[PDB]
Amino acid sequence: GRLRVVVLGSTGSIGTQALQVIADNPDRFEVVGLAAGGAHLDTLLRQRAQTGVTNIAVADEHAAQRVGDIPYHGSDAATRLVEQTEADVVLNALVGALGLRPTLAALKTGARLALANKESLVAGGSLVLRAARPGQIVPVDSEHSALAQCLRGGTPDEVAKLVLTASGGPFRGWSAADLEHVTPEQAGAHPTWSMGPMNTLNSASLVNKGLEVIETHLLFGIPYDRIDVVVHPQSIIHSMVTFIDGSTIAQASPPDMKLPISLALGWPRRVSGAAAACDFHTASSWEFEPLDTDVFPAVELARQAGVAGGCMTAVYNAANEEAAAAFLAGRIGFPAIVGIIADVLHAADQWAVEPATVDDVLDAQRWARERAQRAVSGM
Amino acid sequence: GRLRVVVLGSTGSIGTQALQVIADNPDRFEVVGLAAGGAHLDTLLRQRAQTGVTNIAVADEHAAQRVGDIPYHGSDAATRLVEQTEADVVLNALVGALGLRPTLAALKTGARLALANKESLVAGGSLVLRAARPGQIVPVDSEHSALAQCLRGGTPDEVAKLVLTASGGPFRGWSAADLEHVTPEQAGAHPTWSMGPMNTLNSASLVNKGLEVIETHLLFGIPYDRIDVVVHPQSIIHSMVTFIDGSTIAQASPPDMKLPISLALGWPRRVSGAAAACDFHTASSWEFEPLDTDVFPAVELARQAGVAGGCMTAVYNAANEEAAAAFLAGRIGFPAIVGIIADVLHAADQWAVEPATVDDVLDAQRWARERAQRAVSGM
Repeated sequence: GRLRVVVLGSTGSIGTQALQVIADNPDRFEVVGLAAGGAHLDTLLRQRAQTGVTNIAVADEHAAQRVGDIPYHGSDAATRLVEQTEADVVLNALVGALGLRPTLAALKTGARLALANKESLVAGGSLVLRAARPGQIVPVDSEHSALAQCLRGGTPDEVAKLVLTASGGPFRGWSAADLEHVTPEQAGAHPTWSMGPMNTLNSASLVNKGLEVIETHLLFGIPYDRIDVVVHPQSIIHSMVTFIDGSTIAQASPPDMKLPISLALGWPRRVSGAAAACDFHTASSWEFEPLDTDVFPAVELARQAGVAGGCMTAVYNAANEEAAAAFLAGRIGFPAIVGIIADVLHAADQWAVEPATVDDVLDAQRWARERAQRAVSGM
Repeated sequence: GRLRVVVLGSTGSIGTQALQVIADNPDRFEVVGLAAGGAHLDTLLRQRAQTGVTNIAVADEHAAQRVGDIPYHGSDAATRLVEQTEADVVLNALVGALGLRPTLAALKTGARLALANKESLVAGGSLVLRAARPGQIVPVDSEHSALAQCLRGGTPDEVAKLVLTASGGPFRGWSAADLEHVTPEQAGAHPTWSMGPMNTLNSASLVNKGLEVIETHLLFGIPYDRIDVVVHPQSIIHSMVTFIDGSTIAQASPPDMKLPISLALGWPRRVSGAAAACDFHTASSWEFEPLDTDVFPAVELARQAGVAGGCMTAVYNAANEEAAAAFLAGRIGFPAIVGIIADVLHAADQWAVEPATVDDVLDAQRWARERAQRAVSGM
């Protein structure tokens, strides 16, 4: 029947798309809570008005006064909302380290976690996994959503390889020399999704694919050496699974996040009309090419951090946040993005120990941000 | 555990490939019976020697004496073998009307029917369906095998469309005028599979795709207006399913019938190492284009016979057998192949009644062969 959904990060692109899927399907879903940072308030006010949901969390205190009548405000508003709201699904679409505590709180309640927040897995690692039951986390990322669907093609013992697709970004087929004089607006050219400057940048530097590889390992328990990345410029195939008999099962759709959002909210039940399907009435082609790992080391670096274990993938993510920002702020070169991540990881051998608590993870990320900051300061 | 398999049509390409899969996997499968027509005897003798299976059916009487010590020979040898052999799976890879009685006998025993024989469904229609339990028939055809795998992607009520792929054949993108002066060896040019002159011809005239559309309807209970055909020259994607949310799930592999054979024998359990998987270490492309139904009417004609129901699909198949042979024997033109099928169907309104018995189906096919023969005689 109808599922009660807490929407964390409601004003971002995933949050607003989720609310649209919810509004179109009132028999399947109802919103019971909203959390937002506070950066966008005209949006949050409209969502309050349209849904009638007054059970809202706003992190920013000044934003919280400006909107008025907000029950959860300040530091851990989102966590408190999740702790005190009865729900069937928590959609965690918060950005950054802010998402980890709401994730653990959400898992403690027994609800399904529709996970969009990368930090939860990439930084939380085993902490989050230990907190979750089998099937409790359902991925919202289009690649992981595609994998979950393709995995219906057999039992776990029959999986040979998971194959993630990457667009290649705007610099697909460029030499390392070419990348040396890449500018912020070159990087943020023709984006597949519409989720902001940082996100489009991570697609260009292939760090997004690196983070997804890490999450694939954690979500599906497949070793890093059985997780492939292929470049697929059309971004129509969203991932594939190759099975032990030689069969490959692929998921394909015109890019539209409403599809994986709807599936994550409603899992295992599909949502009629969520997105447009591939249309075969006009000729088209789906192209595949190997990733040039020499020019784009981000994915191999992700594998190195993943295999190292412990707090290393938290270090990889934290270092990218500082390094990628520094590039957008005209302060370092494009190649130096992954360059800095490597330098930080190479210095991070103390963080190869598994974290015991959330504070351990936050300390590692604190360390990595500072170390990356220091590295940026020398350029 | 280990499954007892009766292999009907053991000397043809599907039969010999199935025996190879069986020999490679003695923990999964054992041969308990072999049926062959009698055209190839050196092969049948080698199979007797290697498997030690003396439980053999040979249709041809003269062949049966020549080989020696054959327990089932003559008219309904294959049917008798199936009736009297204890098995878990019957692989029906017989060609033509000869396969229908063994199919019904196989279903009566309770065994899984790994169905390669097109005549069973295309001609048998509702007779065969009424004889089968849910899940009892498992398709061997690479398109139907692909569909069965993709259908794991949701429940039946979530299916929107089934999409079969067709190579387009050697005359893909040719005008109707171009097809008028097509010769037998032009038609049998560069075949995807290796199953004889008739089979390669049916791929060129698109009658093979027409028969597969009919079988798709009967196997999966999807209406003809939700069964699409797309042309896909690489023949790597073997079919797709589009679901109601907009997601498409596709099955892909380098052409090799050992994959679907192995899956049909072992369903639902995959068979490690059956075939090579797609390799993404070298650039490639998968192309899609609409089928030109004006130039290639065979699929639309199949839909017309399928919707008409009763013995009409049996008529479509019987008329093609006579008409396609007549083309290979230098007696009619390429366009006249589907031309004759249309003329026979248009005259076949008495066969729109459902068949009650096997003899009804055989009478319809007898009628259609004669009518097609008469039509050929006037060219």
